[PDB]
Amino acid sequence: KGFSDAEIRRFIKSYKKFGGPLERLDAIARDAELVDKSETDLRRLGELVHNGCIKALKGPTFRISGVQVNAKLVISHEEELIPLHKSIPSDPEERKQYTIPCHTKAAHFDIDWGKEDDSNLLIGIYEYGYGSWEMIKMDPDLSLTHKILPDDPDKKPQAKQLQTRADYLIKLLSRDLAKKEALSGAG
Amino acid sequence: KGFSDAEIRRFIKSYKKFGGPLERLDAIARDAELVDKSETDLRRLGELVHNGCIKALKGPTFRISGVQVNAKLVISHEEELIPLHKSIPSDPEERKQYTIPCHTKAAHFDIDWGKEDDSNLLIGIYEYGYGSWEMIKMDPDLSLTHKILPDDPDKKPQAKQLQTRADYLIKLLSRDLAKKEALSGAG
Repeated sequence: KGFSDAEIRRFIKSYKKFGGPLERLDAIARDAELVDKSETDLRRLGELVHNGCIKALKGPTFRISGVQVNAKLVISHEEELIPLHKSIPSDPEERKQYTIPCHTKAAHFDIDWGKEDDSNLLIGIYEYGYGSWEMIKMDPDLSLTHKILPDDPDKKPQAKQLQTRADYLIKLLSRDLAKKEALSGAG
Repeated sequence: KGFSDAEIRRFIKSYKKFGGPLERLDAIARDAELVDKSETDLRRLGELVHNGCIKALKGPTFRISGVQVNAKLVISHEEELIPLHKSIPSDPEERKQYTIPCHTKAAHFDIDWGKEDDSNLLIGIYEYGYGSWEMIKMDPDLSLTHKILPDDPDKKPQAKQLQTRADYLIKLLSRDLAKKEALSGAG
């Protein structure tokens, strides 16, 4: 493939940060510093990762050029993101307005952190990938630039607090999806 | 006097930041970058400012070497600080434990800012002078280092918010002192 082993490794690290990654190849390329690559080359590599995991899991490993891919690890990351993929709108206008529909416990960032901040953190994780805290901070529309990752390393929320909060919010989404499925009677 | 006109001017700027300044000559010297000066030289200059204001106000101006001192301006600053001078303990152990005894309205710093933060801001103003926000931030015991003057200029409280808050708290102290004088019947 028209990629180096180092480029394949960056692609796989970024692929693991999203749900439905084959529909997020430009966000993956941006995150993996592969913006220069063609849409056809990105689609080909993404489908090698997607199809490789299916073949290995129908732990198990597979190769992409000289890179060894842990199929269980990719899919464990994808499973953790299922509630986010199912909850956040794919439509951009709708996504901008997304609000978490359930009550959230206090964040304890020693700051004002409310429902809209939780909502924008989840939109940022959808847009930039799980763990892409600097990219979410740099987004000029999510209103987190002057809230997250303070310059002062003793002030919250730093990456640790964002990871804790994000994991809590994604678990809340999982519980909410199950409750809505049970209440509606629609599987 | 054993001081330059530039040194006299720094001394007067720092003198205006305290109540009972003649009892705060070391804090004045620290603030005015005059730490090198002897206690006798500092006392002599301070008494020239104190006695000069009395003579001019028994606007009116007086001279210290080649420096023109506005007596009304010095005394207006000293009057604004009367409630702070009368409320904060002069004893160091007691001062460390000082808590504002009345209810304070919300600060709107978009952070957690409570009674102890207001109290420590007032102790810092007493110790370092009105407007000495960086010195108060640098104090390792007042617990404001990671709260005030954020590195991010869009985050609060910056100097503007500290000035607004301090003026509000000193007015609250003035009202509290008058109420306690009326309630006790002791002038």
